[PDB]
Amino acid sequence: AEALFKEIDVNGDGAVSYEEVKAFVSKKRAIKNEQLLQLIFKSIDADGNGEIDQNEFAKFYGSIQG
Amino acid sequence: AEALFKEIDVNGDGAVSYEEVKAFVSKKRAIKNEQLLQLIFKSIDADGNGEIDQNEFAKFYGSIQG
Amino acid sequence: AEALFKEIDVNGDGAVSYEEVKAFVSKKRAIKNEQLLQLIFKSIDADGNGEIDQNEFAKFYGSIQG
Ligand SMILES: [Ca+2]
Ligand SMILES: [Ca+2]
Ligand SMILES: [Ca+2]
Ligand SMILES: [Ca+2]
Ligand SMILES: [Ca+2]
Ligand SMILES: [Ca+2]
Repeated sequence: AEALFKEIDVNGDGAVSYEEVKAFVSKKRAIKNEQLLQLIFKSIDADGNGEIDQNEFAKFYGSIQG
Repeated sequence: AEALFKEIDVNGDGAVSYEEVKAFVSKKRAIKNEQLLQLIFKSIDADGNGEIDQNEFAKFYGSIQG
Repeated sequence: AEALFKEIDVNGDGAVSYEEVKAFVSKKRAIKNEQLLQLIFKSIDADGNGEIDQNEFAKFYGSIQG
């Protein structure tokens, strides 16, 4: 894997160190968490204005079905 | 959900933003972790004085059965 | 459990407090995470020089089989 090795190899010296594997696994996890939250947000925000009003919020709930 | 929408809507402007959903999911998780730990503590602290002595600690263990 | 109670009982007063149980569960988790990451690192670092070169990295990948 090429851009992947370069992405992990942050100081660009050809070697992936322990710190770098650790910083990588760490940010990979953070990114995955954001994407899921955003996707959940976007799905509740039915009109896409970027905020959830009490109505959008109301549909979503109901022993959650919405 | 009413007090719930108000609880998430922290700056009180009627709209639940992404930051607020994120701060909410975050503190909800923190609270759930505390409650479980405390419940586990309270259960080991057999006399409720608020500290676990070596005896209370001893029963609890035993390839944990106590 | 003896060294274990002493390990958790950080200020050495004979009683394991809530803070101490919480600090303990916390560092236990951190240690377990490190050990797994290191073991995964060590396994990719096929020659043990302490860094993963593109070759060691390449074997490891392949719809990961290596
Ligand atoms: Ca590097
Ligand atoms: Ca909206
Ligand atoms: Ca708001
Ligand atoms: Ca006690
Ligand atoms: Ca103590
Ligand atoms: Ca190596």
